[PDB]
Amino acid sequence: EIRQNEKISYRIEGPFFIIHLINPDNLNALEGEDYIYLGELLELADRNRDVYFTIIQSSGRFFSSGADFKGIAKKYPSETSKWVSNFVARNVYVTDAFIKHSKVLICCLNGPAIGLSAALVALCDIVYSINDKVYLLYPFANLGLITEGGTTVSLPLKFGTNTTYECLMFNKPFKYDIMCENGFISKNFNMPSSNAEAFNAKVLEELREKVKGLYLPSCLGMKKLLKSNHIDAFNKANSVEVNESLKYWVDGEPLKRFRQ
Amino acid sequence: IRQNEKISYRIEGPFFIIHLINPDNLNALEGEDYIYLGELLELADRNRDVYFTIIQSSGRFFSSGADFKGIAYPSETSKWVSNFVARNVYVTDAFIKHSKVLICCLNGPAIGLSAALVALCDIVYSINDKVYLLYPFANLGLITEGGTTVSLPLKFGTNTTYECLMFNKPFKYDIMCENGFISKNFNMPSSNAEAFNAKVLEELREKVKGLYLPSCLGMKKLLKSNHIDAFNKANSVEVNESLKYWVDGEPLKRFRQ
Amino acid sequence: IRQNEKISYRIEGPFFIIHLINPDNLNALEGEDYIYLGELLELADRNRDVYFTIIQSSGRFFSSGADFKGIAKKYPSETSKWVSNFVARNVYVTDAFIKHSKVLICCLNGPAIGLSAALVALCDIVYSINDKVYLLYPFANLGLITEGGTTVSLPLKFGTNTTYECLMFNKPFKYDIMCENGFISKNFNMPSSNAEAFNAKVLEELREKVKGLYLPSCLGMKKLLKSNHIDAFNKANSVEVNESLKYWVDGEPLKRFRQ
Amino acid sequence: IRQNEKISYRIEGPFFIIHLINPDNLNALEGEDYIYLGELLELADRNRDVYFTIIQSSGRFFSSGADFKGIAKKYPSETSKWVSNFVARNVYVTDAFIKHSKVLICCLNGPAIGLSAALVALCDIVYSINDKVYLLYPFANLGLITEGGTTVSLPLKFGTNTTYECLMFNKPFKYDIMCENGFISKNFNMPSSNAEAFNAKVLEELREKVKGLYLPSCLGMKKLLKSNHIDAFNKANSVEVNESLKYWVDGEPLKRFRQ
Amino acid sequence: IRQNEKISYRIEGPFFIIHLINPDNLNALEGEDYIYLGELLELADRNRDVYFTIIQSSGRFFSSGADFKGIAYPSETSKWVSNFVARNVYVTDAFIKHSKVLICCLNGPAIGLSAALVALCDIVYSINDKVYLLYPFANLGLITEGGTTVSLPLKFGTNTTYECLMFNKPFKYDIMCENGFISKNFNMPSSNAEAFNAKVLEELREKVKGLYLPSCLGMKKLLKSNHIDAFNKANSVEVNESLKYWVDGEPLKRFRQ
Amino acid sequence: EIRQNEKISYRIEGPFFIIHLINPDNLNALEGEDYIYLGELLELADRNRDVYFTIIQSSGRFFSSGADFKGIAKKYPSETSKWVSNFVARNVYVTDAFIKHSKVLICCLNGPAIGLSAALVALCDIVYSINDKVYLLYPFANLGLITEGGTTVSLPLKFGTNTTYECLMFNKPFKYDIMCENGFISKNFNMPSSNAEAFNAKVLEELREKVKGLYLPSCLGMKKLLKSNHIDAFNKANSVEVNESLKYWVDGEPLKRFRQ
Repeated sequence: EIRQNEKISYRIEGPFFIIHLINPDNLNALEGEDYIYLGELLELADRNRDVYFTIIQSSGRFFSSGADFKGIAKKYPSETSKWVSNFVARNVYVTDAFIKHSKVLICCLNGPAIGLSAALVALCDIVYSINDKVYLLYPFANLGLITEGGTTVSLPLKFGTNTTYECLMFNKPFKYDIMCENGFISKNFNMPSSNAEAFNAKVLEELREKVKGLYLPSCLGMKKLLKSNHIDAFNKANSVEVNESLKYWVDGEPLKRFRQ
Repeated sequence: IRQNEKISYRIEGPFFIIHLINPDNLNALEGEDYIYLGELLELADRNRDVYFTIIQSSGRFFSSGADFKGIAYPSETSKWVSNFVARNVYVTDAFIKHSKVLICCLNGPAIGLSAALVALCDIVYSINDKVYLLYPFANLGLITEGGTTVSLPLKFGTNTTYECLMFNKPFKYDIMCENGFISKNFNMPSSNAEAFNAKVLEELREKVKGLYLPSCLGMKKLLKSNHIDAFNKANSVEVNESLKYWVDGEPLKRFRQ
Repeated sequence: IRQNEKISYRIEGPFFIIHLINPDNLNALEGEDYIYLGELLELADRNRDVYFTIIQSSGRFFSSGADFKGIAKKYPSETSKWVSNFVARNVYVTDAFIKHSKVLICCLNGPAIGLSAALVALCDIVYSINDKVYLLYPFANLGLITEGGTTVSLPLKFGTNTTYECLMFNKPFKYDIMCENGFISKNFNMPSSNAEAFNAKVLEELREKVKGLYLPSCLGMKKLLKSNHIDAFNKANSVEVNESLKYWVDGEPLKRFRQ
Repeated sequence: IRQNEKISYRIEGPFFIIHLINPDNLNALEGEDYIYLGELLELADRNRDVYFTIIQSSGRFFSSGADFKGIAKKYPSETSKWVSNFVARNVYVTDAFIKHSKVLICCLNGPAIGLSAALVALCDIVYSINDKVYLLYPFANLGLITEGGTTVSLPLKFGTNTTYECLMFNKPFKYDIMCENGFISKNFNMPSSNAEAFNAKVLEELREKVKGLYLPSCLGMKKLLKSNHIDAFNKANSVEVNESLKYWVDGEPLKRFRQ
Repeated sequence: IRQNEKISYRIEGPFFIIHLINPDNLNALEGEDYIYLGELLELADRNRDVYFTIIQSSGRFFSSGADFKGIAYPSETSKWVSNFVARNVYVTDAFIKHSKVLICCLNGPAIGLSAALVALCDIVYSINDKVYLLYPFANLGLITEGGTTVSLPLKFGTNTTYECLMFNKPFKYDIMCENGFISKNFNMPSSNAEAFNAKVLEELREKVKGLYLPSCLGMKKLLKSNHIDAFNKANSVEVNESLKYWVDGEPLKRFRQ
Repeated sequence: EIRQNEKISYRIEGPFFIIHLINPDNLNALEGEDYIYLGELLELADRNRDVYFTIIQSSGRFFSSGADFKGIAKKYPSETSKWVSNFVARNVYVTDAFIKHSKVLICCLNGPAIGLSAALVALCDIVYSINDKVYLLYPFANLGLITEGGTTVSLPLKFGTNTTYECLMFNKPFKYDIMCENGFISKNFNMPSSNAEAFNAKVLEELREKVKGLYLPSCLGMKKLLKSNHIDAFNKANSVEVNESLKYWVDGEPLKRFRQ
């Protein structure tokens, strides 16, 4: 059991724990407490012995525009204490929830993902794309921030070092063609951007077919070994990322910038 | 040094050539054939005249993997330690540590542990674009073997590996090419593996001309150090974590049909 | 810093631009030129106004690698000689690239070979003048082994199997292999008769691209990115340089370097 | 920086001295006091005249650890509450110690417990007032797990087997165990009725010891020394803080923290 | 779950107690007894009521190590893969990964692989100051086993380990104490291991009172991560590198006398 | 075969390759080319299949006072190039020779060792002491230098972190009692400091006894595995140590200091 969140729902169908970002009018921008909620959902899926796959789906034309900076603009003895509680807290927690998750984590990329939300996409085990207009953007250089959500590790791992530097240093998207050239996307469904619902249903339909005859505990057993390849690097990066970001918040540059 | 009717070998100058020669059973290998492969690699590795170890096969498959017939002691655990754990840790280690340049001539699909050994090779040449690697662990009620925990993400990427391993889908030729797994496709007919094998060796004889072969080995020694610890770690964990699967009985139940 | 006739530098805003300016000799570099490169990187790294270190070259080659004439040219042993002439300089220049905190951009106006190609592979971003560029690491044909962190950089940036094919058989990492691995961030598709025009267009484009950005974020992100492989590079540097010694002392490279 | 009534600081030459000044409460620290400590370390770290960061305390205890009253005291879930109150502050203060570039010296005027004892174990050098000092990590009796990098620091500085005996059974790392592991560089053998005299004698002795030394060498050496375990500490920090959450959310610690 | 006349076990509250009960042969263990030990640890590890796994022995020795009698297949390599490699990778892994707090009651000397298992325990209590650990690998024509590559430098220091291992010298009680290997010496007579074993359990029952036992396991989970990769790497390398020693024949030649 | 060096001799007796520092009048201070010679001797011992132990012995009352700074005080386009050739070169080479050596490396500590020479002592597998007056001093803080010869790794490994900081930061010796409390010394022979010859002979005498009945290839096989524990850390530290020392040499502080 868990509280309700009006921007994120979940349901369980057979071996699938399905998380749904359901705030398309605001491009599924997420506040700090929504990221914590996501982490709590993962931890709930992780403790459910009937669950073998955790599927993250979204709504409308964006997967997620990233952190809601209306919530950032909105009691603390210092700026450091403020950002330790408001930024360090939620980033380190949600990122860890994704890094350690034992169930097969699948992202249905119905549209672009930005920032911390795009970082979480990059931590999923498998990504399916609605169409060739999807992209990931990590706009840290334009926001006055640094890598978040384990992207220090995930982006070189999944897109290559040089590509990662070009994208991160100059605030350029990891476009669909770059995703495909790195095998980031396992299947493109080539559906119109206006029907994330049909896309989400189609992915689930195919997953139900693909799991037939499989010994699902083998999936988890394999994931347990595969995770060990980079678990340490991800855990190292998580604490360093959140702590090194603090000087950027406390300097004030990100507030000054994402005001406009 | 002992004889094996399913696997031969010969030495031609700096090449130690291993040949899987049981095409009628798609070069399926029993436990003791995997051990023999390990012994052959270890033999090639002690030979100071050998710089390249080339694994070639026969017929339409490179190898269909572990022989299900050979699959079918005071406990179940003891039995599987002797039968599975022993053979897998040994052969996998022989490949991981091999100091000579290890080349696979992929004359057809490779499955399971055999496909794992293909992924541990340094260089892979394909006969044609119909080759594939399949790691059917999820379908067999098993987990990663032969260092695939490390080798598959390394050589195919993490996401691609999950899609293939979680859903028992092949690493097809196109995915091999997109990841540079294959260094040359020879585009030869599958009806003649022998001609493919001869052509690869002909090409290799030409490519080695004028090179300082000790440099090849010196370079490999350093290159190997990139992932040696990860492979060694993966080897002991893979073999020990598979035990619960064998003991549970699920693979045997599935292996019959 | 001293002047070097073969390598210039200048600062344009946040950019520290190194320019190999010996096109007549395909920008082949002697030991002291590599040290000089290391010294420039270290100077760039201490300049708080610099955020990007851009390495550019001249003519039809980026660099043909180590100058063979310099190798042919007061030591009590062969070991002592090569510790001084090879080990010293490789370990220093490689370290300078590995640790550099500024964003390192290579403008590849043509082929790079050997240690120079190793340095290209240690850069963070690479732009190509056209599709005739390649990298060649001819260690097997020279009687040497991996240099300049290629032990780590080549598998990292080109894949393990591709790296073996190329290194074991002295084959180039051609443009298509570079593109298939995302090694080149942009190909400018300009004539190789005007490296200078290429060099200027890269800088024009970079001036455009940095606009609006918080440049300290670039360095903050690089600081974290560097931590992925820093240990592997440092360990590789030490081992490459020392393990190469037996090749030099045996004499095979010198026997080959004049054929 | 803001003033804190429980923690002062000052700079004497190359020394940045932090002083816990709440002896009446055995220098128990609330969440915001740990953050404040982190902030002081970070300030010390940015001061180019500082080479040593000296942490001193007052009275008969170094610190009794986290203030229980503060723990007993606007969140949509228990998880959100503890991410904010525990995870945030532990991950921040631990990181501040782990990364600190200045030589970190603890003047142990008495026992340290819990997170405070974890911070003592992250210091580079520890001096004891007398042989009655101990460190206690009471996590097993509080329903918690390792904090403040003790996952790494305790096996590193006390040995694996000793660490298990102490952590598993809630037993102190006593003075004799500290001495047997070289944890204490000097015991001053002074009365515990005058932490202040102890604190002053340490600083007197340090003024003596730094004379003649090239202080940038100290930091250069620490930079390299830190690289031995930096990855392990950073990875431990992340995991300790997140894995502790289930203990807080289950409620066992709160059930125990008022008995 | 099967019975073993040389090793019993019982569960008392949160303690899973293993008892070596063949004091007449100094608790020498054959290959299948090492496997049984592994199975017992794995059994204790699945038991949610168990927080501590306590290994106790009998008589004057904890264990004299591998049974030389049990020491005395298409090749030598295959034989030693099945007989040595299999058992060693398995038992060593069972100790390395064990999630419960692992306590050894050292009632006397431990030798060889048994001494290696003592070094993998989390906490060690000694009966008296005459206990020692001996790793006689150099004398037997073998190399490190049971993760001692890692455990001995970790727990005794690097230099001390070289002196002992290179020259076949015991890790005596004084060296154990100087390195904090022993958490308590009970100073009881060697003529009564049973009374020592009972006293340790009595003390442990008292020490656990009022503790949150899940914290013990949570802490161990994190602590284990410090060296888990090194131990796993060491396990596969140790077993595979010993093979050449067994195959050469030197250990057998020496084991007879 | 190898050139002669008037300050360092060697001989082979059975399985022992014995290196002898034989310049007691100058406390076995070593110049750059002498450190290279030491490295070459190790590499020679390493290629000799009859050799299983490499024993380093010295002469007089000091094992070695460290680097000869008459040779440092005594053609290059820059200060950097000078020190790359004169310092970086020899340190990286000799340190590597010790780190990778496959034979059991035993140091007979006949007296104090200082600086790079003391670093090499700390890289040996086994150390025997003549008496309780031996010490190791790493005077880098007083010389204006940093850790050398893998001491970044070896000193925390063999003496503990905290002890190492106290000694290195304040230029204090690792005295005999500290060595013993860390099991650094395997045996103290308790002989007068005036007879390093009798000490050196006694160690060899005991080693000849101790090796009897051993399968010597087992010693090397075990060392091969044991080395793998820290080999990467040592190799990482070697390149970083030599490169980070450069700024100290080029700044000039060490020349200014060890002038006096």
